[PDB]
Order: sequence, then structure tokens, then C-alpha cells
Amino acid sequence: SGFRKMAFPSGKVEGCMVQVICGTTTLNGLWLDDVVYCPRHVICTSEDMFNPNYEDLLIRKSNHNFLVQAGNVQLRVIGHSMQNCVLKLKVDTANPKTPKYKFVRIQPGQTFSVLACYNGSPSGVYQCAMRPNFTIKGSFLNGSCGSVGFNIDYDCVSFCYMHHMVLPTGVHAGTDLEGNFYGPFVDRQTAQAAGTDTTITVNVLAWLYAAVINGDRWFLNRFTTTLNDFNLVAMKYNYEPLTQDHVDILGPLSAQTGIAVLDMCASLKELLQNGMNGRTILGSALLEDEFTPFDVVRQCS
Amino acid sequence: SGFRKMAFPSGKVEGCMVQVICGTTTLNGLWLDDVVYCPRHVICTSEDMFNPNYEDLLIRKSNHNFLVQAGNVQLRVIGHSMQNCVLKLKVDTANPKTPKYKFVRIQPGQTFSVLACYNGSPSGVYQCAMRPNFTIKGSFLNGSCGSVGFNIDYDCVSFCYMHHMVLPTGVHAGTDLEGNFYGPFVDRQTAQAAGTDTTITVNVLAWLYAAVINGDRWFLNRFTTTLNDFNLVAMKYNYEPLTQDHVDILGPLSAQTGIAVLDMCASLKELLQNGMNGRTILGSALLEDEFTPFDVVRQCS
Ligand SMILES: *C(=O)[C@H](C[C@@H]1CCNC1=O)NC(=O)[C@H](CC1CCCCC1)NC(=O)c1cc2ccccc2[nH]1
Ligand SMILES: *C(=O)[C@H](C[C@@H]1CCNC1=O)NC(=O)[C@H](CC1CCCCC1)NC(=O)c1cc2ccccc2[nH]1
Repeated sequence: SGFRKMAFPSGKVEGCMVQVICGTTTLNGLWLDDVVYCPRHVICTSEDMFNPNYEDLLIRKSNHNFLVQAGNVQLRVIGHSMQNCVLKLKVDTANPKTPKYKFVRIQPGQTFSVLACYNGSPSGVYQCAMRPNFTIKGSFLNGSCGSVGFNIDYDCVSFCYMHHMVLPTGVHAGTDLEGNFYGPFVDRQTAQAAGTDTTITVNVLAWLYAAVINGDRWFLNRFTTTLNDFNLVAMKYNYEPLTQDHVDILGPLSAQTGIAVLDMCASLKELLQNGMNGRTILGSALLEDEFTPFDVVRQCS
Repeated sequence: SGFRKMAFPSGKVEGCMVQVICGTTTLNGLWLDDVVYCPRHVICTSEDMFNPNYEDLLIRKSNHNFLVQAGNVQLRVIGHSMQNCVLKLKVDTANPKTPKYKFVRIQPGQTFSVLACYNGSPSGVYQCAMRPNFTIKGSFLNGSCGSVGFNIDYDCVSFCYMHHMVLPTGVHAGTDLEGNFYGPFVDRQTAQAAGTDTTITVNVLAWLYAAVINGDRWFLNRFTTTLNDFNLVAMKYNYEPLTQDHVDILGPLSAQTGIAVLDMCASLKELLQNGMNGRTILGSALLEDEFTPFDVVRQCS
């Protein structure tokens, strides 16, 4: 009954959020075991934002130049090290609330939950998708950096995103938990175009499937199409080209709903070529593509 | 930077979710101090769903007929009591993770976060609004009952909703934490019309304000209107009539944005009378009314 954007319970990740101060810069860090991960641009003072030599800047910082607080507790930093665009502060105490976790680099088009924090304390949680251009359409203010994106499976938390900066278009760029930026972005104060924002076609089809599951069926047609046929009438609308894997990924949904995959593409083709006509699908007046096929199966169990 | 539906961190509420079994019925309960709150329709067997005499049904249940589990821990039920449509099982142990909390009955149009659970374990979290007709547009399946809605302020958790049933239209009805249903709904298996779904006009205006804050300004006009004038050209579209309080509530936003409240109404009037014209506002193709003015100020700090 019903369907909306649902983030994972943020409890397993709150117990890992801490405050990190390095000069005038304050932001958030992730405390797992006896290490604290944070964006390396903490060490950057104001006049080091255009082109900062992080090696040179880090050579001037010592362990005591990094103050970490897990609430009122102050963790002693006993060893720092820069890994890609991320810093690894080794604290003397291990987080007793460290959950079963693993660092993973999500693929473009996969969803994850974000826990926007400020000054170490969590502020809110919301679902995000790794756009095809490698940006995320998040909600971040100053001090938001260090906030992580994650997926929760069973008892294992898969961290996949740490916020770093915003782009000139309002969307955001970040890094995986190993320090490598998603996309071609770099942690320098310079204008960085994000690239054309494509639409995750597989997710859209996945979203139409929960529609039919929930009783929204006005978009279903007596039509069908071919895979190549659909991609030609979908590239005009900047849609990710549908592959055979995408078809297979939608297999479980197609098999459950009794609606063939290519029949959905035919229903999607008519939506791109004719619009919504003021109708609505799962409460939305546009085509949603931040619901991955796997997100649908779990919410529509 | 950016703006989307953001729920409160669900950590303070996960430590209070437990499993409740009474016969073939299994659902979720809220464990605060030495009491567990759950919907009274646990005691209802299948053939007691049309018109159940809860007094009669509860007279046949004993303390041992209620099994409560907080994960692998089994809490002993030492005293049960029905309060309105909610049961209060007194367990022998107090929840060590009980947060500072209070039970509150939210007003129609206020938002709250929901933590949909199943078999006692949390599944996800999402933002909801108490619709004017007293329903909520949630996402619930079988076994979802007992899931709570809450707002988090500082360290205090204000529980305001416990899910009970779905309506014939896909929307959901529930109770406050004192057992009283929101709206005229009752916990019986019978068709219950929800009433016309009005639009929280104050929230819509609030949502347009974050728009202008975030750089979406195409909807702003050289026009203005009068309070009575706007309400007449808004009742046709089933919009909550704007009051002077609503105006005052939007004062902080209006004063910050340099846009008078009635000027926003004029911009809203043209949107209702002319549509979106394919444009978009904060990523939405329709007018959003589940962002309360207070939700905007905290997300746009
Ligand atoms: C983290 O704390 C913030 C998050 C930002 C604030 C507004 N919304 C966000 O997503 N990150 C920043 O402010 C970075 C900090 C820089 C420090 C030096 C190294 C590079 C990152 N800056 C930006 O996000 C930034 C700079 C900039 C310049 C020109 C266009 C866009 C732009 N974004
Ligand atoms: C809680 O576990 C579920 C939540 C439902 C399941 C589907 N989505 C939901 O929101 N609650 C129910 O299934 C209730 C249980 C009844 C037990 C006996 C007392 C009344 C509640 N039933 C309904 O939600 C229900 C019955 C019904 C009959 C006719 C139209 C709608 C309708 N909804």
C-alpha cells in the first residue's frame, strides 16, 4: 500500500558520526574501529582553495592539529594519513558502536541513503541515486561535508559515498570511502561542469512496475516495441540505453506483474512522446528514475 | 544546496521497536520504559474483523498470551490494559535505550517521520504529512502495523502516530500514542471513506519559499493579491483557506526572502489557474504541500 522514497534506518550510521576540527574548518567524520575518515580538505585554510597542494599542506599538520569528538568524548589522534581525497585519522579508541560494514564503490544508477550531518550530529536522512553523470541530487549546506551515503543489508552496512563539494548547478560531488571521487571531479575550488544529466531508464521501468502493483495502470497500452526501437525513441529524450541485462534485471518484476518488459518500454515510449497529460503515477507528475529495481522489490515485498 | 523530503534520524526510535505476537497475529510495538504500546487489533483473530468487541476479546487474553521480543530478548508481560485503540503491555524490564520522549497529537498539516517496521525490525524511514482529511500517504504492507511516526527535537522524541489500517483508496489511517484515532476512523474491517483530500496551502507557500532560496524563481510575478481574493481563487482547487496565522507562520521566510507573503499567493494563484507549463520547481512537476514552514527553515538553515 503506497510507495515513496524510503531511506534505510540511519541508526547503524549515527553511532559512527563524529566532529572533526582542523583550524577554522569544522566538518563530519566517520568513526569505524580505531580510524576516522573525513575529507582531506579539512587541512585547507581559506587561501588554499583554488589549487591546494595537499601533500604540502599535510606536511604542516601534526596529530594534535586534528580534534575529533564523538559527542562529548574526545578521541586522541595517534596517526594520520591521506588516502586519495580522504584522510584516515587513527584514534586511540575503537568505536564500540561500529557496525558490520564494508566500503563499496556503487555503479551509476544505484541508490543509497544519505545522513546529512552538521557539527558531527545527524540532521536527516534521505534517498539518493548516483546519477549517470556521477553527481547526486542531494541537500547539503555548509558544514555538510563528511556525511556518508550507505546501503544496509541484513547486518552489514555498505558505505559508498562521502560528501565533498557542490557543483555550480546545485548538484553535489563526492568520493567513495577509499578517497576516489565519483566522476571526473576534483577537490579544488574551481568551476566543474557535471555533464548532461541522463535518466536511469532501468529505474524508470522499475518505477512503472510498482505503479501497476499499486493500482496505477492508465499508462499500460495494447502496444509493444523492440529493444532497438525503444532506444531510438528514447535517446532523443536523453535516456540511458536499455540493455539485455536491464531487461533481465526487470525479470522478477515482469514475471510477477504479468507484464512483459518490452510492453513496459512501449508504455514508456508513449509517455516520452506524449507526456503525462496531467495524469499522475505513484503521486508524481514526472517520470521517477531514483527507484532501482531492487528498491521496488523490497518496498513492495 | 538542493531540497528534498528528509526524515529525522531513525536511531532514537529503532531502539524502541519490538515484535508482538498474539495468536496468528504478529506486528510491531513501541517499548518505552517498562511498557510496550501496540495496536489493540492484535487480539483479533480472523473471524473477529468486521465488528470486534475488544472488551470481550481482551477478557479472554492473559499476560502470557502476549509474546514480546526485542531482538532475541524476550520481555515478560506482567500486566496488560487497553487504552482506546491501543494496548499497554507492562513488561518486567525497562528499555535501556529509551530516549527522552513525549506523546503528542499532531495537527492536520504537520509533518512527521515514519519508520516502517516488519516483525519488529525496522525496514525504512520516510517523511509523512497528516493530511487535512486525517489520512497519511504512507507505504505500508501486511505486518506494518505498530510502526510509529515521530518528530525529533534536540534530544526529545515526540511520538505522534502508530499505524493501524489502510483505507479502500490506498491511503492509511492510524492513532496517536494515546489510542485515539486521527480522523473519524475506527479499527474495524469495514469500508471507510477518507474524505476529500485537501492541499495544505501554507505548506505549498512554504515550499515555494525554499524554491526562491534555491534559485528557482520563474514562478515569481510582478503581481500581488488579497487574502480573501486568493482564497476565492483557491477554493476552486480544493486548497486549505489561508488564514492570518498562516501568513504570520510564513513571516520568517517572507522576511528572509524579501518576498511578501501575499506576493507568493499571487504567484500561487497563477500556478493553480495556469498550471506548471512543463516547468519544474525543486525537481517536482506538481505543487508539494508536505513541507511545513518549519521543515523548510531547518533544511535551509
Ligand atoms: C562541505 O562542507 C561543503 C559542502 C557544500 C557547501 C554548500 N553546499 C555544499 O554541498 N563543501 C564546500 O564548501 C567545498 C569546500 C572546498 C574546500 C577546498 C577544496 C575544494 C572544496 N567547496 C565547494 O563545494 C565549492 C567550491 C566552488 C567553486 C566554484 C563553484 C562551485 C564550488 N563549490
Ligand atoms: C497492519 O498490520 C495492517 C496494515 C495494512 C496491510 C495492508 N496495508 C496496510 O496499511 N492492517 C490491517 O491489515 C488491518 C487489520 C484489521 C484487523 C481487525 C480490526 C481492523 C483492522 N485491516 C485493514 O487495514 C483493512 C481492512 C479493510 C476492509 C475494507 C477496506 C479496507 C480495509 N483495510
